[PDB]
Amino acid sequence: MVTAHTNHGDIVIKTFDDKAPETVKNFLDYCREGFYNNTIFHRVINGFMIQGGGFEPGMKQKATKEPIKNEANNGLKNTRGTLAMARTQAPHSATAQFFINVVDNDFLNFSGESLQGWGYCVFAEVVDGMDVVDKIKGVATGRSGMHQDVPKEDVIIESVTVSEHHHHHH
Repeated sequence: MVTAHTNHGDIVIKTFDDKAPETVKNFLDYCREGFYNNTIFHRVINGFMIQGGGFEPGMKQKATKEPIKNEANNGLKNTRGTLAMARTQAPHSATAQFFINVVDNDFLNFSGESLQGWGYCVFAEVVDGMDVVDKIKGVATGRSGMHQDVPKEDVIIESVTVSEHHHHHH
């Protein structure tokens, strides 16, 4: 279980270890190293998704490790409350940036291995704190650097904690 502790409250997340094993391992290594600590939701689009995991306040892009394989062909869908990996044009280019779907975004789902078919790999889902996600998705945005849709007031991920203990999210 992973918890993103934001300045607006906690987002509790369950990982799909069996269906996105290398994607989950990559994410939880970033979490454990403190990489998402003092980072922001830098791209917030109401009725679509909220995206973070790459930038400190003031839009300083954090250095990342080498990218991972795209595990999007795993049967998992970009439904409301899922987490998926952000990437650039090449399929195997995801590093640390991720996003929370705030509606079903079927057009993000794998449909094939052409550049245009690959889609975005789902690897986890919010199990508590969708109220916190719905607060974030509605905030005022503007341009910062080359980035569109950056909240005017920083939405800060203060820390992320990982637990492997028994839990009641069944």
